[PDB]
Amino acid sequence: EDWDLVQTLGEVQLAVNRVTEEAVAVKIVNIKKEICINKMLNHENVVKFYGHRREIQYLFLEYCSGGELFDRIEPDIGMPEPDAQRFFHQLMAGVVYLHGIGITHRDIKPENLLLDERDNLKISDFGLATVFRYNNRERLLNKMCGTLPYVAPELLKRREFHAEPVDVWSCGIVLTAMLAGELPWDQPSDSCQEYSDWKEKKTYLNPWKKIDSAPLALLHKILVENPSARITIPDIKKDRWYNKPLKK
Ligand SMILES: N#Cc1cnc(Nc2cc(NCC3CCNCC3)ncn2)cn1
Ligand SMILES: N#Cc1cnc(Nc2cc(NCC3CCNCC3)ncn2)cn1
Repeated sequence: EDWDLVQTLGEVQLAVNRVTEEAVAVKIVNIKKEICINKMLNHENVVKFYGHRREIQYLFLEYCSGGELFDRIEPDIGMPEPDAQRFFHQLMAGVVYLHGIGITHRDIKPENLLLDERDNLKISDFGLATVFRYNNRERLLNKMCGTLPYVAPELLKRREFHAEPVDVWSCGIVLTAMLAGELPWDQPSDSCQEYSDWKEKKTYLNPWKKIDSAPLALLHKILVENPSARITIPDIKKDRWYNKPLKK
């Protein structure tokens, strides 16, 4: 029952059980909603929730000893393509799970993708998450949420938008970062030159130039401005690169 707070992780601290030496990440601090959503979650690519205690609120979450995805990405380089595909497969498994229970994360980015001791990816931090489907009825979102370089263009231009294509978009930005070690634009607006260049298909420029034609073809289907025309996850699962055997 007793835990030693060993060190700050980033507040979030590492706790180690006095008896078992099992480790847990303790988050100290909307929060009521974060707990409610966490209580719903159980999937191998989602950070585990062990429970909470009110004292200051404590959330007891999975300690992922492999660190954050951010740290497997070499600036301006990315990571080996087979590694990126594996992480991407795991990301999709996690997102499919969340969307299946009607939850959208709304802030997918490498800082929120942690790695366990076997480098299995875990989606982390449900502080911005919300319900988008309940009793089989979808509700459109309208709140501004996320992180600009990862946010889908419809959030900036539309009053309401579907939740699922927004998470799909951010996963595409994550994939870009894994494959090129750089983010494509400050934000997806017409005022953003890099974004305009993408819309005009200038893929001879960075970061696209660094990306092989197969994963780039997938990115062409994900980073589509019209969310209604944007590829869905069941179709990502049928993508050629997605299903390409890769070996380091
Ligand atoms: N600090 C602190 C703290 C952490 N977990 C608490 N409750 C738990 C903890 C827990 N941990 C079990 C796993 C077992 C495998 N290794 C990581 C921990 N399972 C269920 N409830 C209570 N207080
Ligand atoms: N919300 C939330 C959350 C934060 N850290 C968790 N576990 C960690 C966290 C960690 N480093 C601190 C994180 C690193 C990513 N940005 C937020 C703080 N290292 C190992 N395991 C689990 N859930």
